[PDB]
Amino acid sequence: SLGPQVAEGENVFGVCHIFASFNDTFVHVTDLSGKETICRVTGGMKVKADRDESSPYAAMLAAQDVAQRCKELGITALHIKLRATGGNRTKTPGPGAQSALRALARSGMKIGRIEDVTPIPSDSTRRKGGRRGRRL
RNA sequence: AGGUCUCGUAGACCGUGCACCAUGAGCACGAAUCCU
Repeated sequence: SLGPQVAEGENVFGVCHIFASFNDTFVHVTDLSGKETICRVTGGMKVKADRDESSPYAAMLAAQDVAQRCKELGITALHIKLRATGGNRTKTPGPGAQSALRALARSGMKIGRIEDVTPIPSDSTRRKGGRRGRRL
């Protein structure tokens, strides 16, 4: 797992798909094409209590672990690909995206272009729930 | 030739629902104008 390239002149790029719902966050790193992956730790991996799996703490620890693994293998520059749960459920990102991005930037890498790739439907099927909604 | 262009720095709109939560015996109440 070594590479005889230059390090001072330029940097090696990858992309990171940050998928964040209201109950779990994902920090997934692939190559530029996206077929081949590098590392993934989810927000339920760090905390052992499944209540706050979408906490900023678990997203911060997962982003720090992903950045440590990427520095171990040799990825320095990274393109952010932000995604919520999408569909017809909601479009607001979950409560770990900003914390994971700040932890990933503070770890000592380089950030390129931030992109929102949440699936926006053009009038898809019926949303889950009744006509009166979830009354609680 | 001068080597920090000028006048003060709300520069908080981080976010979302929120465990279980029922009932109450009736007797005890009367409606008003003017001075020697």
